Amino acid sequence: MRTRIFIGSSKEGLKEANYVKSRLEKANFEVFIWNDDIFKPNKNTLETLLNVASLFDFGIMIATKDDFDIFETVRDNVVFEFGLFLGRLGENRAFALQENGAKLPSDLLGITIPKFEKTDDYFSNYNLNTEIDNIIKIINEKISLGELGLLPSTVLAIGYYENFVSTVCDALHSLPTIKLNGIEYKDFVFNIIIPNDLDADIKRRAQIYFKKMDIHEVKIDTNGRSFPLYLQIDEENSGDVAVLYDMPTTLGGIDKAIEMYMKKGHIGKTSQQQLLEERELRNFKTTLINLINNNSFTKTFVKVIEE
Amino acid sequence: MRTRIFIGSSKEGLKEANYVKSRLEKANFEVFIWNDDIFKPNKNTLETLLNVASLFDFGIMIATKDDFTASRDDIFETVRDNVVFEFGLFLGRLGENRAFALQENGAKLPSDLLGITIPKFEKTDDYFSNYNLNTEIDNIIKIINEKISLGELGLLPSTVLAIGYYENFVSTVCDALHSLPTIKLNGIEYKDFVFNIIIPNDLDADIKRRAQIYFKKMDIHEVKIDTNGRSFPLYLQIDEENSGDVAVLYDMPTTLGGIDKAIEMYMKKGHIGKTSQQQLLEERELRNFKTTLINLINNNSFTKTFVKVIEE
Amino acid sequence: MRTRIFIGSSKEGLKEANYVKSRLEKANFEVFIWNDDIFKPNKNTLETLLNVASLFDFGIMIATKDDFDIFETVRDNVVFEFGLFLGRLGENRAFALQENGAKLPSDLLGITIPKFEKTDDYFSNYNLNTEIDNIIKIINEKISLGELGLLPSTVLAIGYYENFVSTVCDALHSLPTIKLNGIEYKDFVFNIIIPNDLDADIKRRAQIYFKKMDIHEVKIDTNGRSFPLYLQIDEENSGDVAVLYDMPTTLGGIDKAIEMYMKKGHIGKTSQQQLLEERELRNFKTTLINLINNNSFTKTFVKVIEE
Amino acid sequence: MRTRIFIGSSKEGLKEANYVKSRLEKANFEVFIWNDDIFKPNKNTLETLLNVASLFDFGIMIATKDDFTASRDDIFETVRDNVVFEFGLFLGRLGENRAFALQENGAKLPSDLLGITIPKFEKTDDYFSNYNLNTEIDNIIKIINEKISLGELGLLPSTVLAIGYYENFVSTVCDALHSLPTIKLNGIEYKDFVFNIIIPNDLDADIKRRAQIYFKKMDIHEVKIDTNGRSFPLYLQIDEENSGDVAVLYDMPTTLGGIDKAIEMYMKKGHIGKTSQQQLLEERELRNFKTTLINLINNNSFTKTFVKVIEE
Amino acid sequence: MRTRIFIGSSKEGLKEANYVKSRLEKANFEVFIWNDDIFKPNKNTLETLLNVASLFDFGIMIATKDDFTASRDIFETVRDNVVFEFGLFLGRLGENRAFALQENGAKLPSDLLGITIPKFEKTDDYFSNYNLNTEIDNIIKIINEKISLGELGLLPSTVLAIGYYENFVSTVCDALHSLPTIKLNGIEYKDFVFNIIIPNDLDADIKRRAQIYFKKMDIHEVKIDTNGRSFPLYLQIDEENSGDVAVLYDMPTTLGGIDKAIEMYMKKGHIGKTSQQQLLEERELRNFKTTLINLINNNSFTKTFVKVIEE
Ligand SMILES: Nc1nc2c(ncn2[C@@H]2O[C@@H]3COP(=O)(O)O[C@H]4[C@@H](O)[C@H](n5cnc6c(=O)[nH]c(N)nc65)O[C@@H]4COP(=O)(O)O[C@H]3[C@H]2O)c(=O)[nH]1
Ligand SMILES: Nc1nc2c(ncn2[C@@H]2O[C@@H]3COP(=O)(O)O[C@H]4[C@@H](O)[C@H](n5cnc6c(=O)[nH]c(N)nc65)O[C@@H]4COP(=O)(O)O[C@H]3[C@H]2O)c(=O)[nH]1
Ligand SMILES: [Ca+2]
Ligand SMILES: [Ca+2]
Ligand SMILES: [Ca+2]
Repeated sequence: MRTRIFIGSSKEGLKEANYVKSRLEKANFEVFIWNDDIFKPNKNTLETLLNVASLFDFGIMIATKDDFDIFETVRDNVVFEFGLFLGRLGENRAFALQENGAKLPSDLLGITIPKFEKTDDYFSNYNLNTEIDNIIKIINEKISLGELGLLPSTVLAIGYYENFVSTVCDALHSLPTIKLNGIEYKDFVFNIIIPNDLDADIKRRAQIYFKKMDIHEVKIDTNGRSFPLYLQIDEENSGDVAVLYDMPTTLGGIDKAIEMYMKKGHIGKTSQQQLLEERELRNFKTTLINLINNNSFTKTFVKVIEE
Repeated sequence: MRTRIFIGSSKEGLKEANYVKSRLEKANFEVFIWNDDIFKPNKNTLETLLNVASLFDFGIMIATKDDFTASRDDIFETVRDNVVFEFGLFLGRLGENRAFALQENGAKLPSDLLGITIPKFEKTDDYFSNYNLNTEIDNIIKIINEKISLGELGLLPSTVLAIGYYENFVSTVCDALHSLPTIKLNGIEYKDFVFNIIIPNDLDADIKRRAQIYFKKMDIHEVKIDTNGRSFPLYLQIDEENSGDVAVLYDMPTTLGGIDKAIEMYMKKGHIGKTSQQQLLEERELRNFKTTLINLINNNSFTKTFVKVIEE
Repeated sequence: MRTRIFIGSSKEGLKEANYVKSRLEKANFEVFIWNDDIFKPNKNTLETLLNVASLFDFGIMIATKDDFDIFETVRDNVVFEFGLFLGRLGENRAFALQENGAKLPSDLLGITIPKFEKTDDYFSNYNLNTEIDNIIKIINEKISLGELGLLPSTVLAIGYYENFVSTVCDALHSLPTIKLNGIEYKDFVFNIIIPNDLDADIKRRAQIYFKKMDIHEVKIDTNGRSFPLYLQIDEENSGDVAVLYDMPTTLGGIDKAIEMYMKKGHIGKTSQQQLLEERELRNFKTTLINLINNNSFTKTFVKVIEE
Repeated sequence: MRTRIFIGSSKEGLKEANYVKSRLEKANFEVFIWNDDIFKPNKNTLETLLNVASLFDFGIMIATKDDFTASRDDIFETVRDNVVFEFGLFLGRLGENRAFALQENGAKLPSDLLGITIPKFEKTDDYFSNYNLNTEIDNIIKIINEKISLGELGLLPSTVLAIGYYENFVSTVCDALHSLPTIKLNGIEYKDFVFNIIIPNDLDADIKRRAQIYFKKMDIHEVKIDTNGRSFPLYLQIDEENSGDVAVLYDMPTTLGGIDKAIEMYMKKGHIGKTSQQQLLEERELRNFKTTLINLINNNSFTKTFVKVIEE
Repeated sequence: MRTRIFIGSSKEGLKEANYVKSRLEKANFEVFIWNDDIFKPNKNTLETLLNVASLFDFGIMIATKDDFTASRDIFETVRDNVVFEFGLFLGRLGENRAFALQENGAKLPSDLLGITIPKFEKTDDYFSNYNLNTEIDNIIKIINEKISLGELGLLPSTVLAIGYYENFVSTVCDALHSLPTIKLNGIEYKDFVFNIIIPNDLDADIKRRAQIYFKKMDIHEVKIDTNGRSFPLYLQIDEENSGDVAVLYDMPTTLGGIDKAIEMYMKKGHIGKTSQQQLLEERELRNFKTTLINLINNNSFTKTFVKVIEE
């Protein structure tokens, strides 16, 4: 799916925030402003950058000279929200764009804060346009290399990859001929089923998906592990290439953790919980795809398939 | 081990931070201050928050009425802006569940900032008689001990790894062994079982290879357990010479390999050696995994007295 | 149905109670005052605040200076009735609105009691209107999230859901083709019939409802239980989608629970027993709907239909 | 087990509360006072009522002529309104059926507060000879024992769960088996049957999974029974090994899974561990479920000597 | 040994270079200036920066406001010579091993390809300038933090050390740690130590040198079976000086490959060794030893069990 970007700004900076959102939207991006219709339960602008700021891939903060409530000074509120945004989104996923006359620094912890002139027609300013273009270019290169972070879904994907997918690929590639359930195959494909959402238990969902698709079970012996690899094979749609299937079970762990940490004494899901679940699924899928594409033995033999 | 607490302050808050650190050490804690010898690579007092402030269990912010003025700090044009930005960065790095704040009277900070109470105390030379600061530190200690005793959880990679490992392997193994009228593993009958989970000392070696050589050195033999909670049998390791009356089972978690390689991929630049931040992150991940696993084990009647977490 | 809200007040707070009731009615709420025409058998304001106050979704208390009979002091009466209110409605279903200057603590066990100026034309006080708006917003938010309590109907709904409805949906979704009684279906819908009232035995009522509507019986084999799931299918109005029916049986248990609990030395039903019956039915329906809507395998496949 | 009684009082009524508690243990009761070491998370004596006072079978208050004055309490501006509000909260948590009250001479509380008798007793240093207080405690004990002996029930979730489970499964099973001239289950003839209901010790494990592993551990075989009281046959479990002359049937109620899940969703915040209030609530739910099931079994001729409730 | 640092400057700016060399020398560093007695065969400074500049761990370049005019030696303008030697220095030493120090008024940038070029004021007594002193201190701190983490580059000795480590030393340590008891040549040991013999120089064939070292020290061969390789690990054991802790020995053979490569690259029709060849050999040996030690110290199974010992 498209990359999610959060834009934080004060009440006076909605014009700049909307212009930046539109410009990013024309660049095939998903953009949410701090007062988006998603963040209605949030009371003020401070707690939306505390609760649902890290739930986005990147973030942009806009500073306004005029903005210089909770605190006793607008300057204090601006610097506090800047610090909170930078801490929540780190130094690799955070970007800043202060207007001309704003007296914030320009090299805060490795994050540049370019200055743009305050005008009325924003389809005229070369400086603001080129700064937004630089931000877009930086975001586009990070997504293509595969910048990683200690997110739980990223670690889950890395562990799942190295301990199951690479082992399966090595075991299948180390066979002079592929003999699965007594049937010979001249090639194989490894399909990883990623659930559309974390609204159901992963184990039962995987079991019922296998039952509905009528997928049998295979056992693969590997020298890279002390116990065999257990998989699922089609046996009906697989004529010449072995069609193997698997739904990751670590997703059960992330679902249980999200349920424990989010769910208070209520049954319904808050907006923050839903955003966190979608973010975890997106990072898991993206990290798994990036890990797959960077190995010669798993590149064209493993495909990530939606449920 | 002990609970690690990070204390952030300004250049003039060293007295307050040192007193708080000493009083916390009196309460069986492991306190680190922003100016400690661990954080030497951090050039200023702001990168020590962006880097290692989130690597501690809890954090305390001390604010004094000396940085709430208009002066120069070589980073922000005003020291007040610098201290407010530092407070915001601290809160963002540690969140609303692991951040505590102490301010002296006269500071312009709020008192109900995003669910974080910031009590005021009267500054004095002798802090052993300061009732206000002493009682606020007492409340901080009480809250920290309460959140450690329940099991307050947070989406850290190690916490999620421990939860997944527990739910998918440990509970399933305990249910499989408890659903047997007699425990017959490798053709030997046992009247009881104990499931030892071996946590590595560190993450400086590959977890799979380290577990394999640990099993070889201790001479532990593999077993297979059939379960109704999974589509394929659970594979474990049994001792078979020291397990005469009670079946002794061993397992080194493999998700620790995933977290180890993730940390290697993230923190390690083009250098062989490990930075202090990487070591702190690995220690925090390992400790959090062990603590979360212990908390999950102790909150289930089927695993409370049958699974023991043992250091390598 | 509309949310039921109870207003507790003394004899001199009647104008405030009527104003709040009118505002909540304009805010799409059902409001009953302590001296409503339904609370006629109740003698004083204390026994009606003990017996039928917990039978409403939420509650509002109003304090007045003039009240500062059963006790020897009116102030003692007011604080005692406030305590009884809090004990009946807990900390999540209780709200309070004291008039200006009232000396009640403002953080009584986590419940705020805002102060409003005592005027004559109640369509003028900004403070009272914004406090009522805040109360309405809080109530509306705690209904969209599914806030849950320890009511027997809620527990019955949770158990019924997780033990029957989720199992049935998982069993039906785990089928490569839907084959019920030898008829192939391309989809299915599960209809749960909730009785209009608890004035009849649930088992016999379900049987007669089925035999009027002419619904057959089916058996479904599931891996989530030790014995097969038994349902009811239409087979006449179901052409391509399997239309299933079921009346919950625990409703009989709760029905006879109220039957034995309400000291039935007579034949007719008192007002408290009746209002409790609709409260339990409403809570059961709401909890079941919230549980259904939060599972991907039951969301669009289960429908709660009135009898 | 024993009957739990909660005693609520002020900070100066500790002597009377201790005396009454001691007499109730002399009368075979399990009494907890608001200042006990179990109610530590409750910071004051007001949160002790709103949280755990409704988790006890019965409750008793002692009121003294020390807090019916005008003083400071840091919560209410006067101690008189504080004690009256505390009385009201206690009554609201416990109602008119499970609450008892005691006042000494000089207390301004009424004596017929909504059907709750509040007798007056004389304060003295040597309380073992106070005829009024001793006879009021005796009357309270008599009333409590009368309530326990009779099937006194309230709208608790566990009580409704037990009523539904009984009247929908146990009575139907007993009627189906008693309507058979001979008991033939799985092709084996028996001259009599016994139905054992397995109540788990605690709610720390999934009830369905725990029942399944218990059945596997005891090698228990499933049976199907046809009945005219329900549209589809009843499914039960039989031993087939120890049932030589009388058929033994085992069944762990599944609605206990419902109450366990409801308690987990309600009481558990973002923490792995269990609070004291949650543990007390789970114990109370299990006790009321077992008590209601036993009372319903004993209040029917077709189930009194044929169904037995046994712990796990 | 002490870290090697090269300072390049012009003839008219040798006083700043000498002061920087002395200041680094007081900081436990080995410093050579382009006009040192080692680089006599080199004709000019340009040839020195092309041949031996990369043979040092780090490099420092000094620019002054006296060779920036439109004067007249290899190029036409002394401006061109300065910018050319700066480019050659930065290319030879890369961006992780190059440092610059221009004087006040110099025209060079301050963020040239990631290499900061601080400006200092030119005086007569350099034990007075706070700016130059703090710039040299910053350079020293950067070099110190680089040497302690283990910054690595694609040098042949670094790659040789990495391959040798991960293919022999780690495998040997895992094989020995995966033994319930250590049984080498029929003798039981309760502990082991792995000694890696690094030759003092590359002036002799590594294979024959290792063989004669083993013969002189009377070290016997052992065979170790491992699950991390398809064929066993062959080592050497003392068997006389090892009573309770087994003492194992090995001289790396990849040093033979690096010695052969250096001999093939540098010898061009003579028997004696050029100073550049000697510097390259010392650099390769030092980087091999340092990389091996760094790799050893960052593994729990090899930290206290493997020691790097001089011949
Ligand atoms: N179909 C299939 N999928 C596989 C297999 N092995 C791994 N996976 C997938 O890879 C994920 C990560 O496995 P891990 O690193 O070994 O980390 C595992 C491991 O440490 C431990 N564990 C799980 N199963 C076993 C086992 O059978 N034996 C042992 N000794 N440990 C196990 O629990 C961790 C989390 O397990 P999961 O939730 O299951 O998540 C697993 C699972 O989704 C396999 O043989 N077949
Ligand atoms: N049409 C239909 N509805 C179903 C079926 N299974 C469950 N339900 C519905 O789900 C409700 C909750 O079931 P529970 O949690 O298992 O809790 C149940 C269970 O523990 C026990 N029970 C009931 N029937 C059986 C049975 O056939 N076998 C066994 N072993 N236990 C049963 O009595 C508890 C309360 O039973 P209920 O009042 O009936 O309420 C039941 C019933 O209305 C089914 O196969 N068909
Ligand atoms: Ca979920
Ligand atoms: Ca590592
Ligand atoms: Ca040579």
